[PDB]
Amino acid sequence: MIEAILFDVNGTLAETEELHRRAFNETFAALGVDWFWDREEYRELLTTTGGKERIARFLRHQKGDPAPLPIADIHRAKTERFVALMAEGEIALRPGIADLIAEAKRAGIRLAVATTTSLPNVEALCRACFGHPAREIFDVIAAGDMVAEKKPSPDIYRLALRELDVPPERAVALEDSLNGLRAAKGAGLRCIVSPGFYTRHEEFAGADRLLDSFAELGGLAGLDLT
Ligand SMILES: O=C(COP(=O)(O)O)[C@@H](O)[C@H](O)COP(=O)(O)O
Ligand SMILES: [Mg+2]
Repeated sequence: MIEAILFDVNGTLAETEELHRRAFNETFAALGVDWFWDREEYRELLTTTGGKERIARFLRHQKGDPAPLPIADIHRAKTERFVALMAEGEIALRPGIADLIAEAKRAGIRLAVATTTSLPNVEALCRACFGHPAREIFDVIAAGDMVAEKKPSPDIYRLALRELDVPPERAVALEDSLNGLRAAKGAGLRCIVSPGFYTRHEEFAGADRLLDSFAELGGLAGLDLT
């Protein structure tokens, strides 16, 4: 029925994108460039997953300061800032997530992360939100540049499934975004979508369930869809 649950990270485990946006903007300020992404701009840029990819897209169009460093270096600084901001301890898990995970663990169900985000962010979020290193919560962590093409490419889900050794028909993905749903479906997975601030405007055609809150699953029971 379900032998594994695969979780997206940003927008799914926790509402994190405003902290990402802060970490980007503060990094840009610290580099002495005039770049600044407000919510309207960030909503658009969020359709490109991966922070390096997002910076690259922004730089193709923007008419402010030229990049002073390679994008990888800008993004590495932004990651360090995000890890630091996460440690402060303001971020909570989305409703239903903590209970679902604890319930899955009691039931012996294997858990993965499949995310476009940088690996240190996963670690930082798990310390802050669960109080544990990521590998104590998730049996498999597929993140960041572990694949060459990010969501909507299914590669990150295919990596996670290969490491889980669970066929997709015995697993399910939880996502918040359209590119996430596309990726999970591309790996042959049932996908439960609950959007947030930045993704509620999207069309979720093909989602197995579209929910206002992951608490609406009622835990493990709600996962085993047709
Ligand atoms: O598109 C993304 C969504 O992550 P998820 O797949 O977990 O929803 C990421 O790029 C984050 O916006 C920022 O994280 P990085 O800057 O580390 O890429
Ligand atoms: Mg997400």
